[PDB]
Amino acid sequence: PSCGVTANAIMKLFLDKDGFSYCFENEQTLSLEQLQERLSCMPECKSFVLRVNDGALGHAYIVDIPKGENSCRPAFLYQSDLGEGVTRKLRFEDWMTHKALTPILLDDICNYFSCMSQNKTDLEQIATLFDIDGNVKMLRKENIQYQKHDNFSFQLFEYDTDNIEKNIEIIKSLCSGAAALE
Amino acid sequence: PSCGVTANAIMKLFLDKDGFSYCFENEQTLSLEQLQERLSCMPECKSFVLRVNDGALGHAYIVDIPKGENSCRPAFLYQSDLGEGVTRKLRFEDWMTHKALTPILLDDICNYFSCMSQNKTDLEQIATLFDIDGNVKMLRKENIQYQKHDNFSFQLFEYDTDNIEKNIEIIKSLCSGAAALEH
Repeated sequence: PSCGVTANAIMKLFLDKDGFSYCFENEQTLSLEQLQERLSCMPECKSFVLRVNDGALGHAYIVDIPKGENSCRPAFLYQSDLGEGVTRKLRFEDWMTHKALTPILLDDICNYFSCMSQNKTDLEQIATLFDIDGNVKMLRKENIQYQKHDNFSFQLFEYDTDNIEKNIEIIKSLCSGAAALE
Repeated sequence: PSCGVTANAIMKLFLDKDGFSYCFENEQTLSLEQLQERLSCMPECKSFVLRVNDGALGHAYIVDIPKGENSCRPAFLYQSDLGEGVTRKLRFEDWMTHKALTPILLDDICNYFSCMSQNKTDLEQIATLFDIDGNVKMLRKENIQYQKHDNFSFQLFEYDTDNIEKNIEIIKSLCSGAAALEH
């Protein structure tokens, strides 16, 4: 599956419940400026999931912001990659059994959004966040797609830890049977 | 999960795509009479998934109708069951790795709908369709909840085989990384 497909499916795991089904194309989007305003007012006692549509990098991914303190607020990054953009091909299983397990600082990925929105990023910043080995040599600057405005689009939702737990239980219960299905 | 949660998740696997997300509570529903009309004119060149809310049996489940001719048209039945009612406890994994991979006749499950809607319980019929072993002794006829009308509610959708394939790949991928999604 593509990075966008993986991202959409993760959103559904966090958000789907009786009476609401997440559908990427139908949900409300935020600009970077609007996002920055929401993140500045985020309470410590709520958890959020952020879907990132990264048009420069060529890639969609998820930032999970658990409940936490606003000083050095942690986050987790979830992604897969077909390897057609700046970053290399990356299987979800591989990302999620290695680098995804270590928290990052929300400020660091937000600094990336700010820099890349102005074409002011650098490969070391990109590799540190997105490459499984932090290896700058695996990036292809020649595959960047910068456009003066609107490089990024975002979707930001509050989530409940009970709901992602339940949805993961559901998909686990289907996995073996589904594979058999044709 | 409950039978209904399993059913709804299976509908999402068949149907979800860019610009469409299945949501059980908001979908259109068919009566049995409506479904019987639709089946009479169902295109042979298309595949369909049918979500069944079976009030009398007290159970929900999926009937997969692939492309095929309307004479003895094949179908597949997918289900789980917590075992509180007529039929016994059944894990989706167990059903799907045993009885589910053998096709059934669409006409046989349709005959069942017709019989149950008229309160003509046939325990052998129910075991043959729904029990992993086909064992009538495992059923509890006492737990049938026949009502005078509106026993059944259905949802019927066309599906594309490319989409179910893509969604199964996604679910297997997600399961492989699931430990990292919770903190």
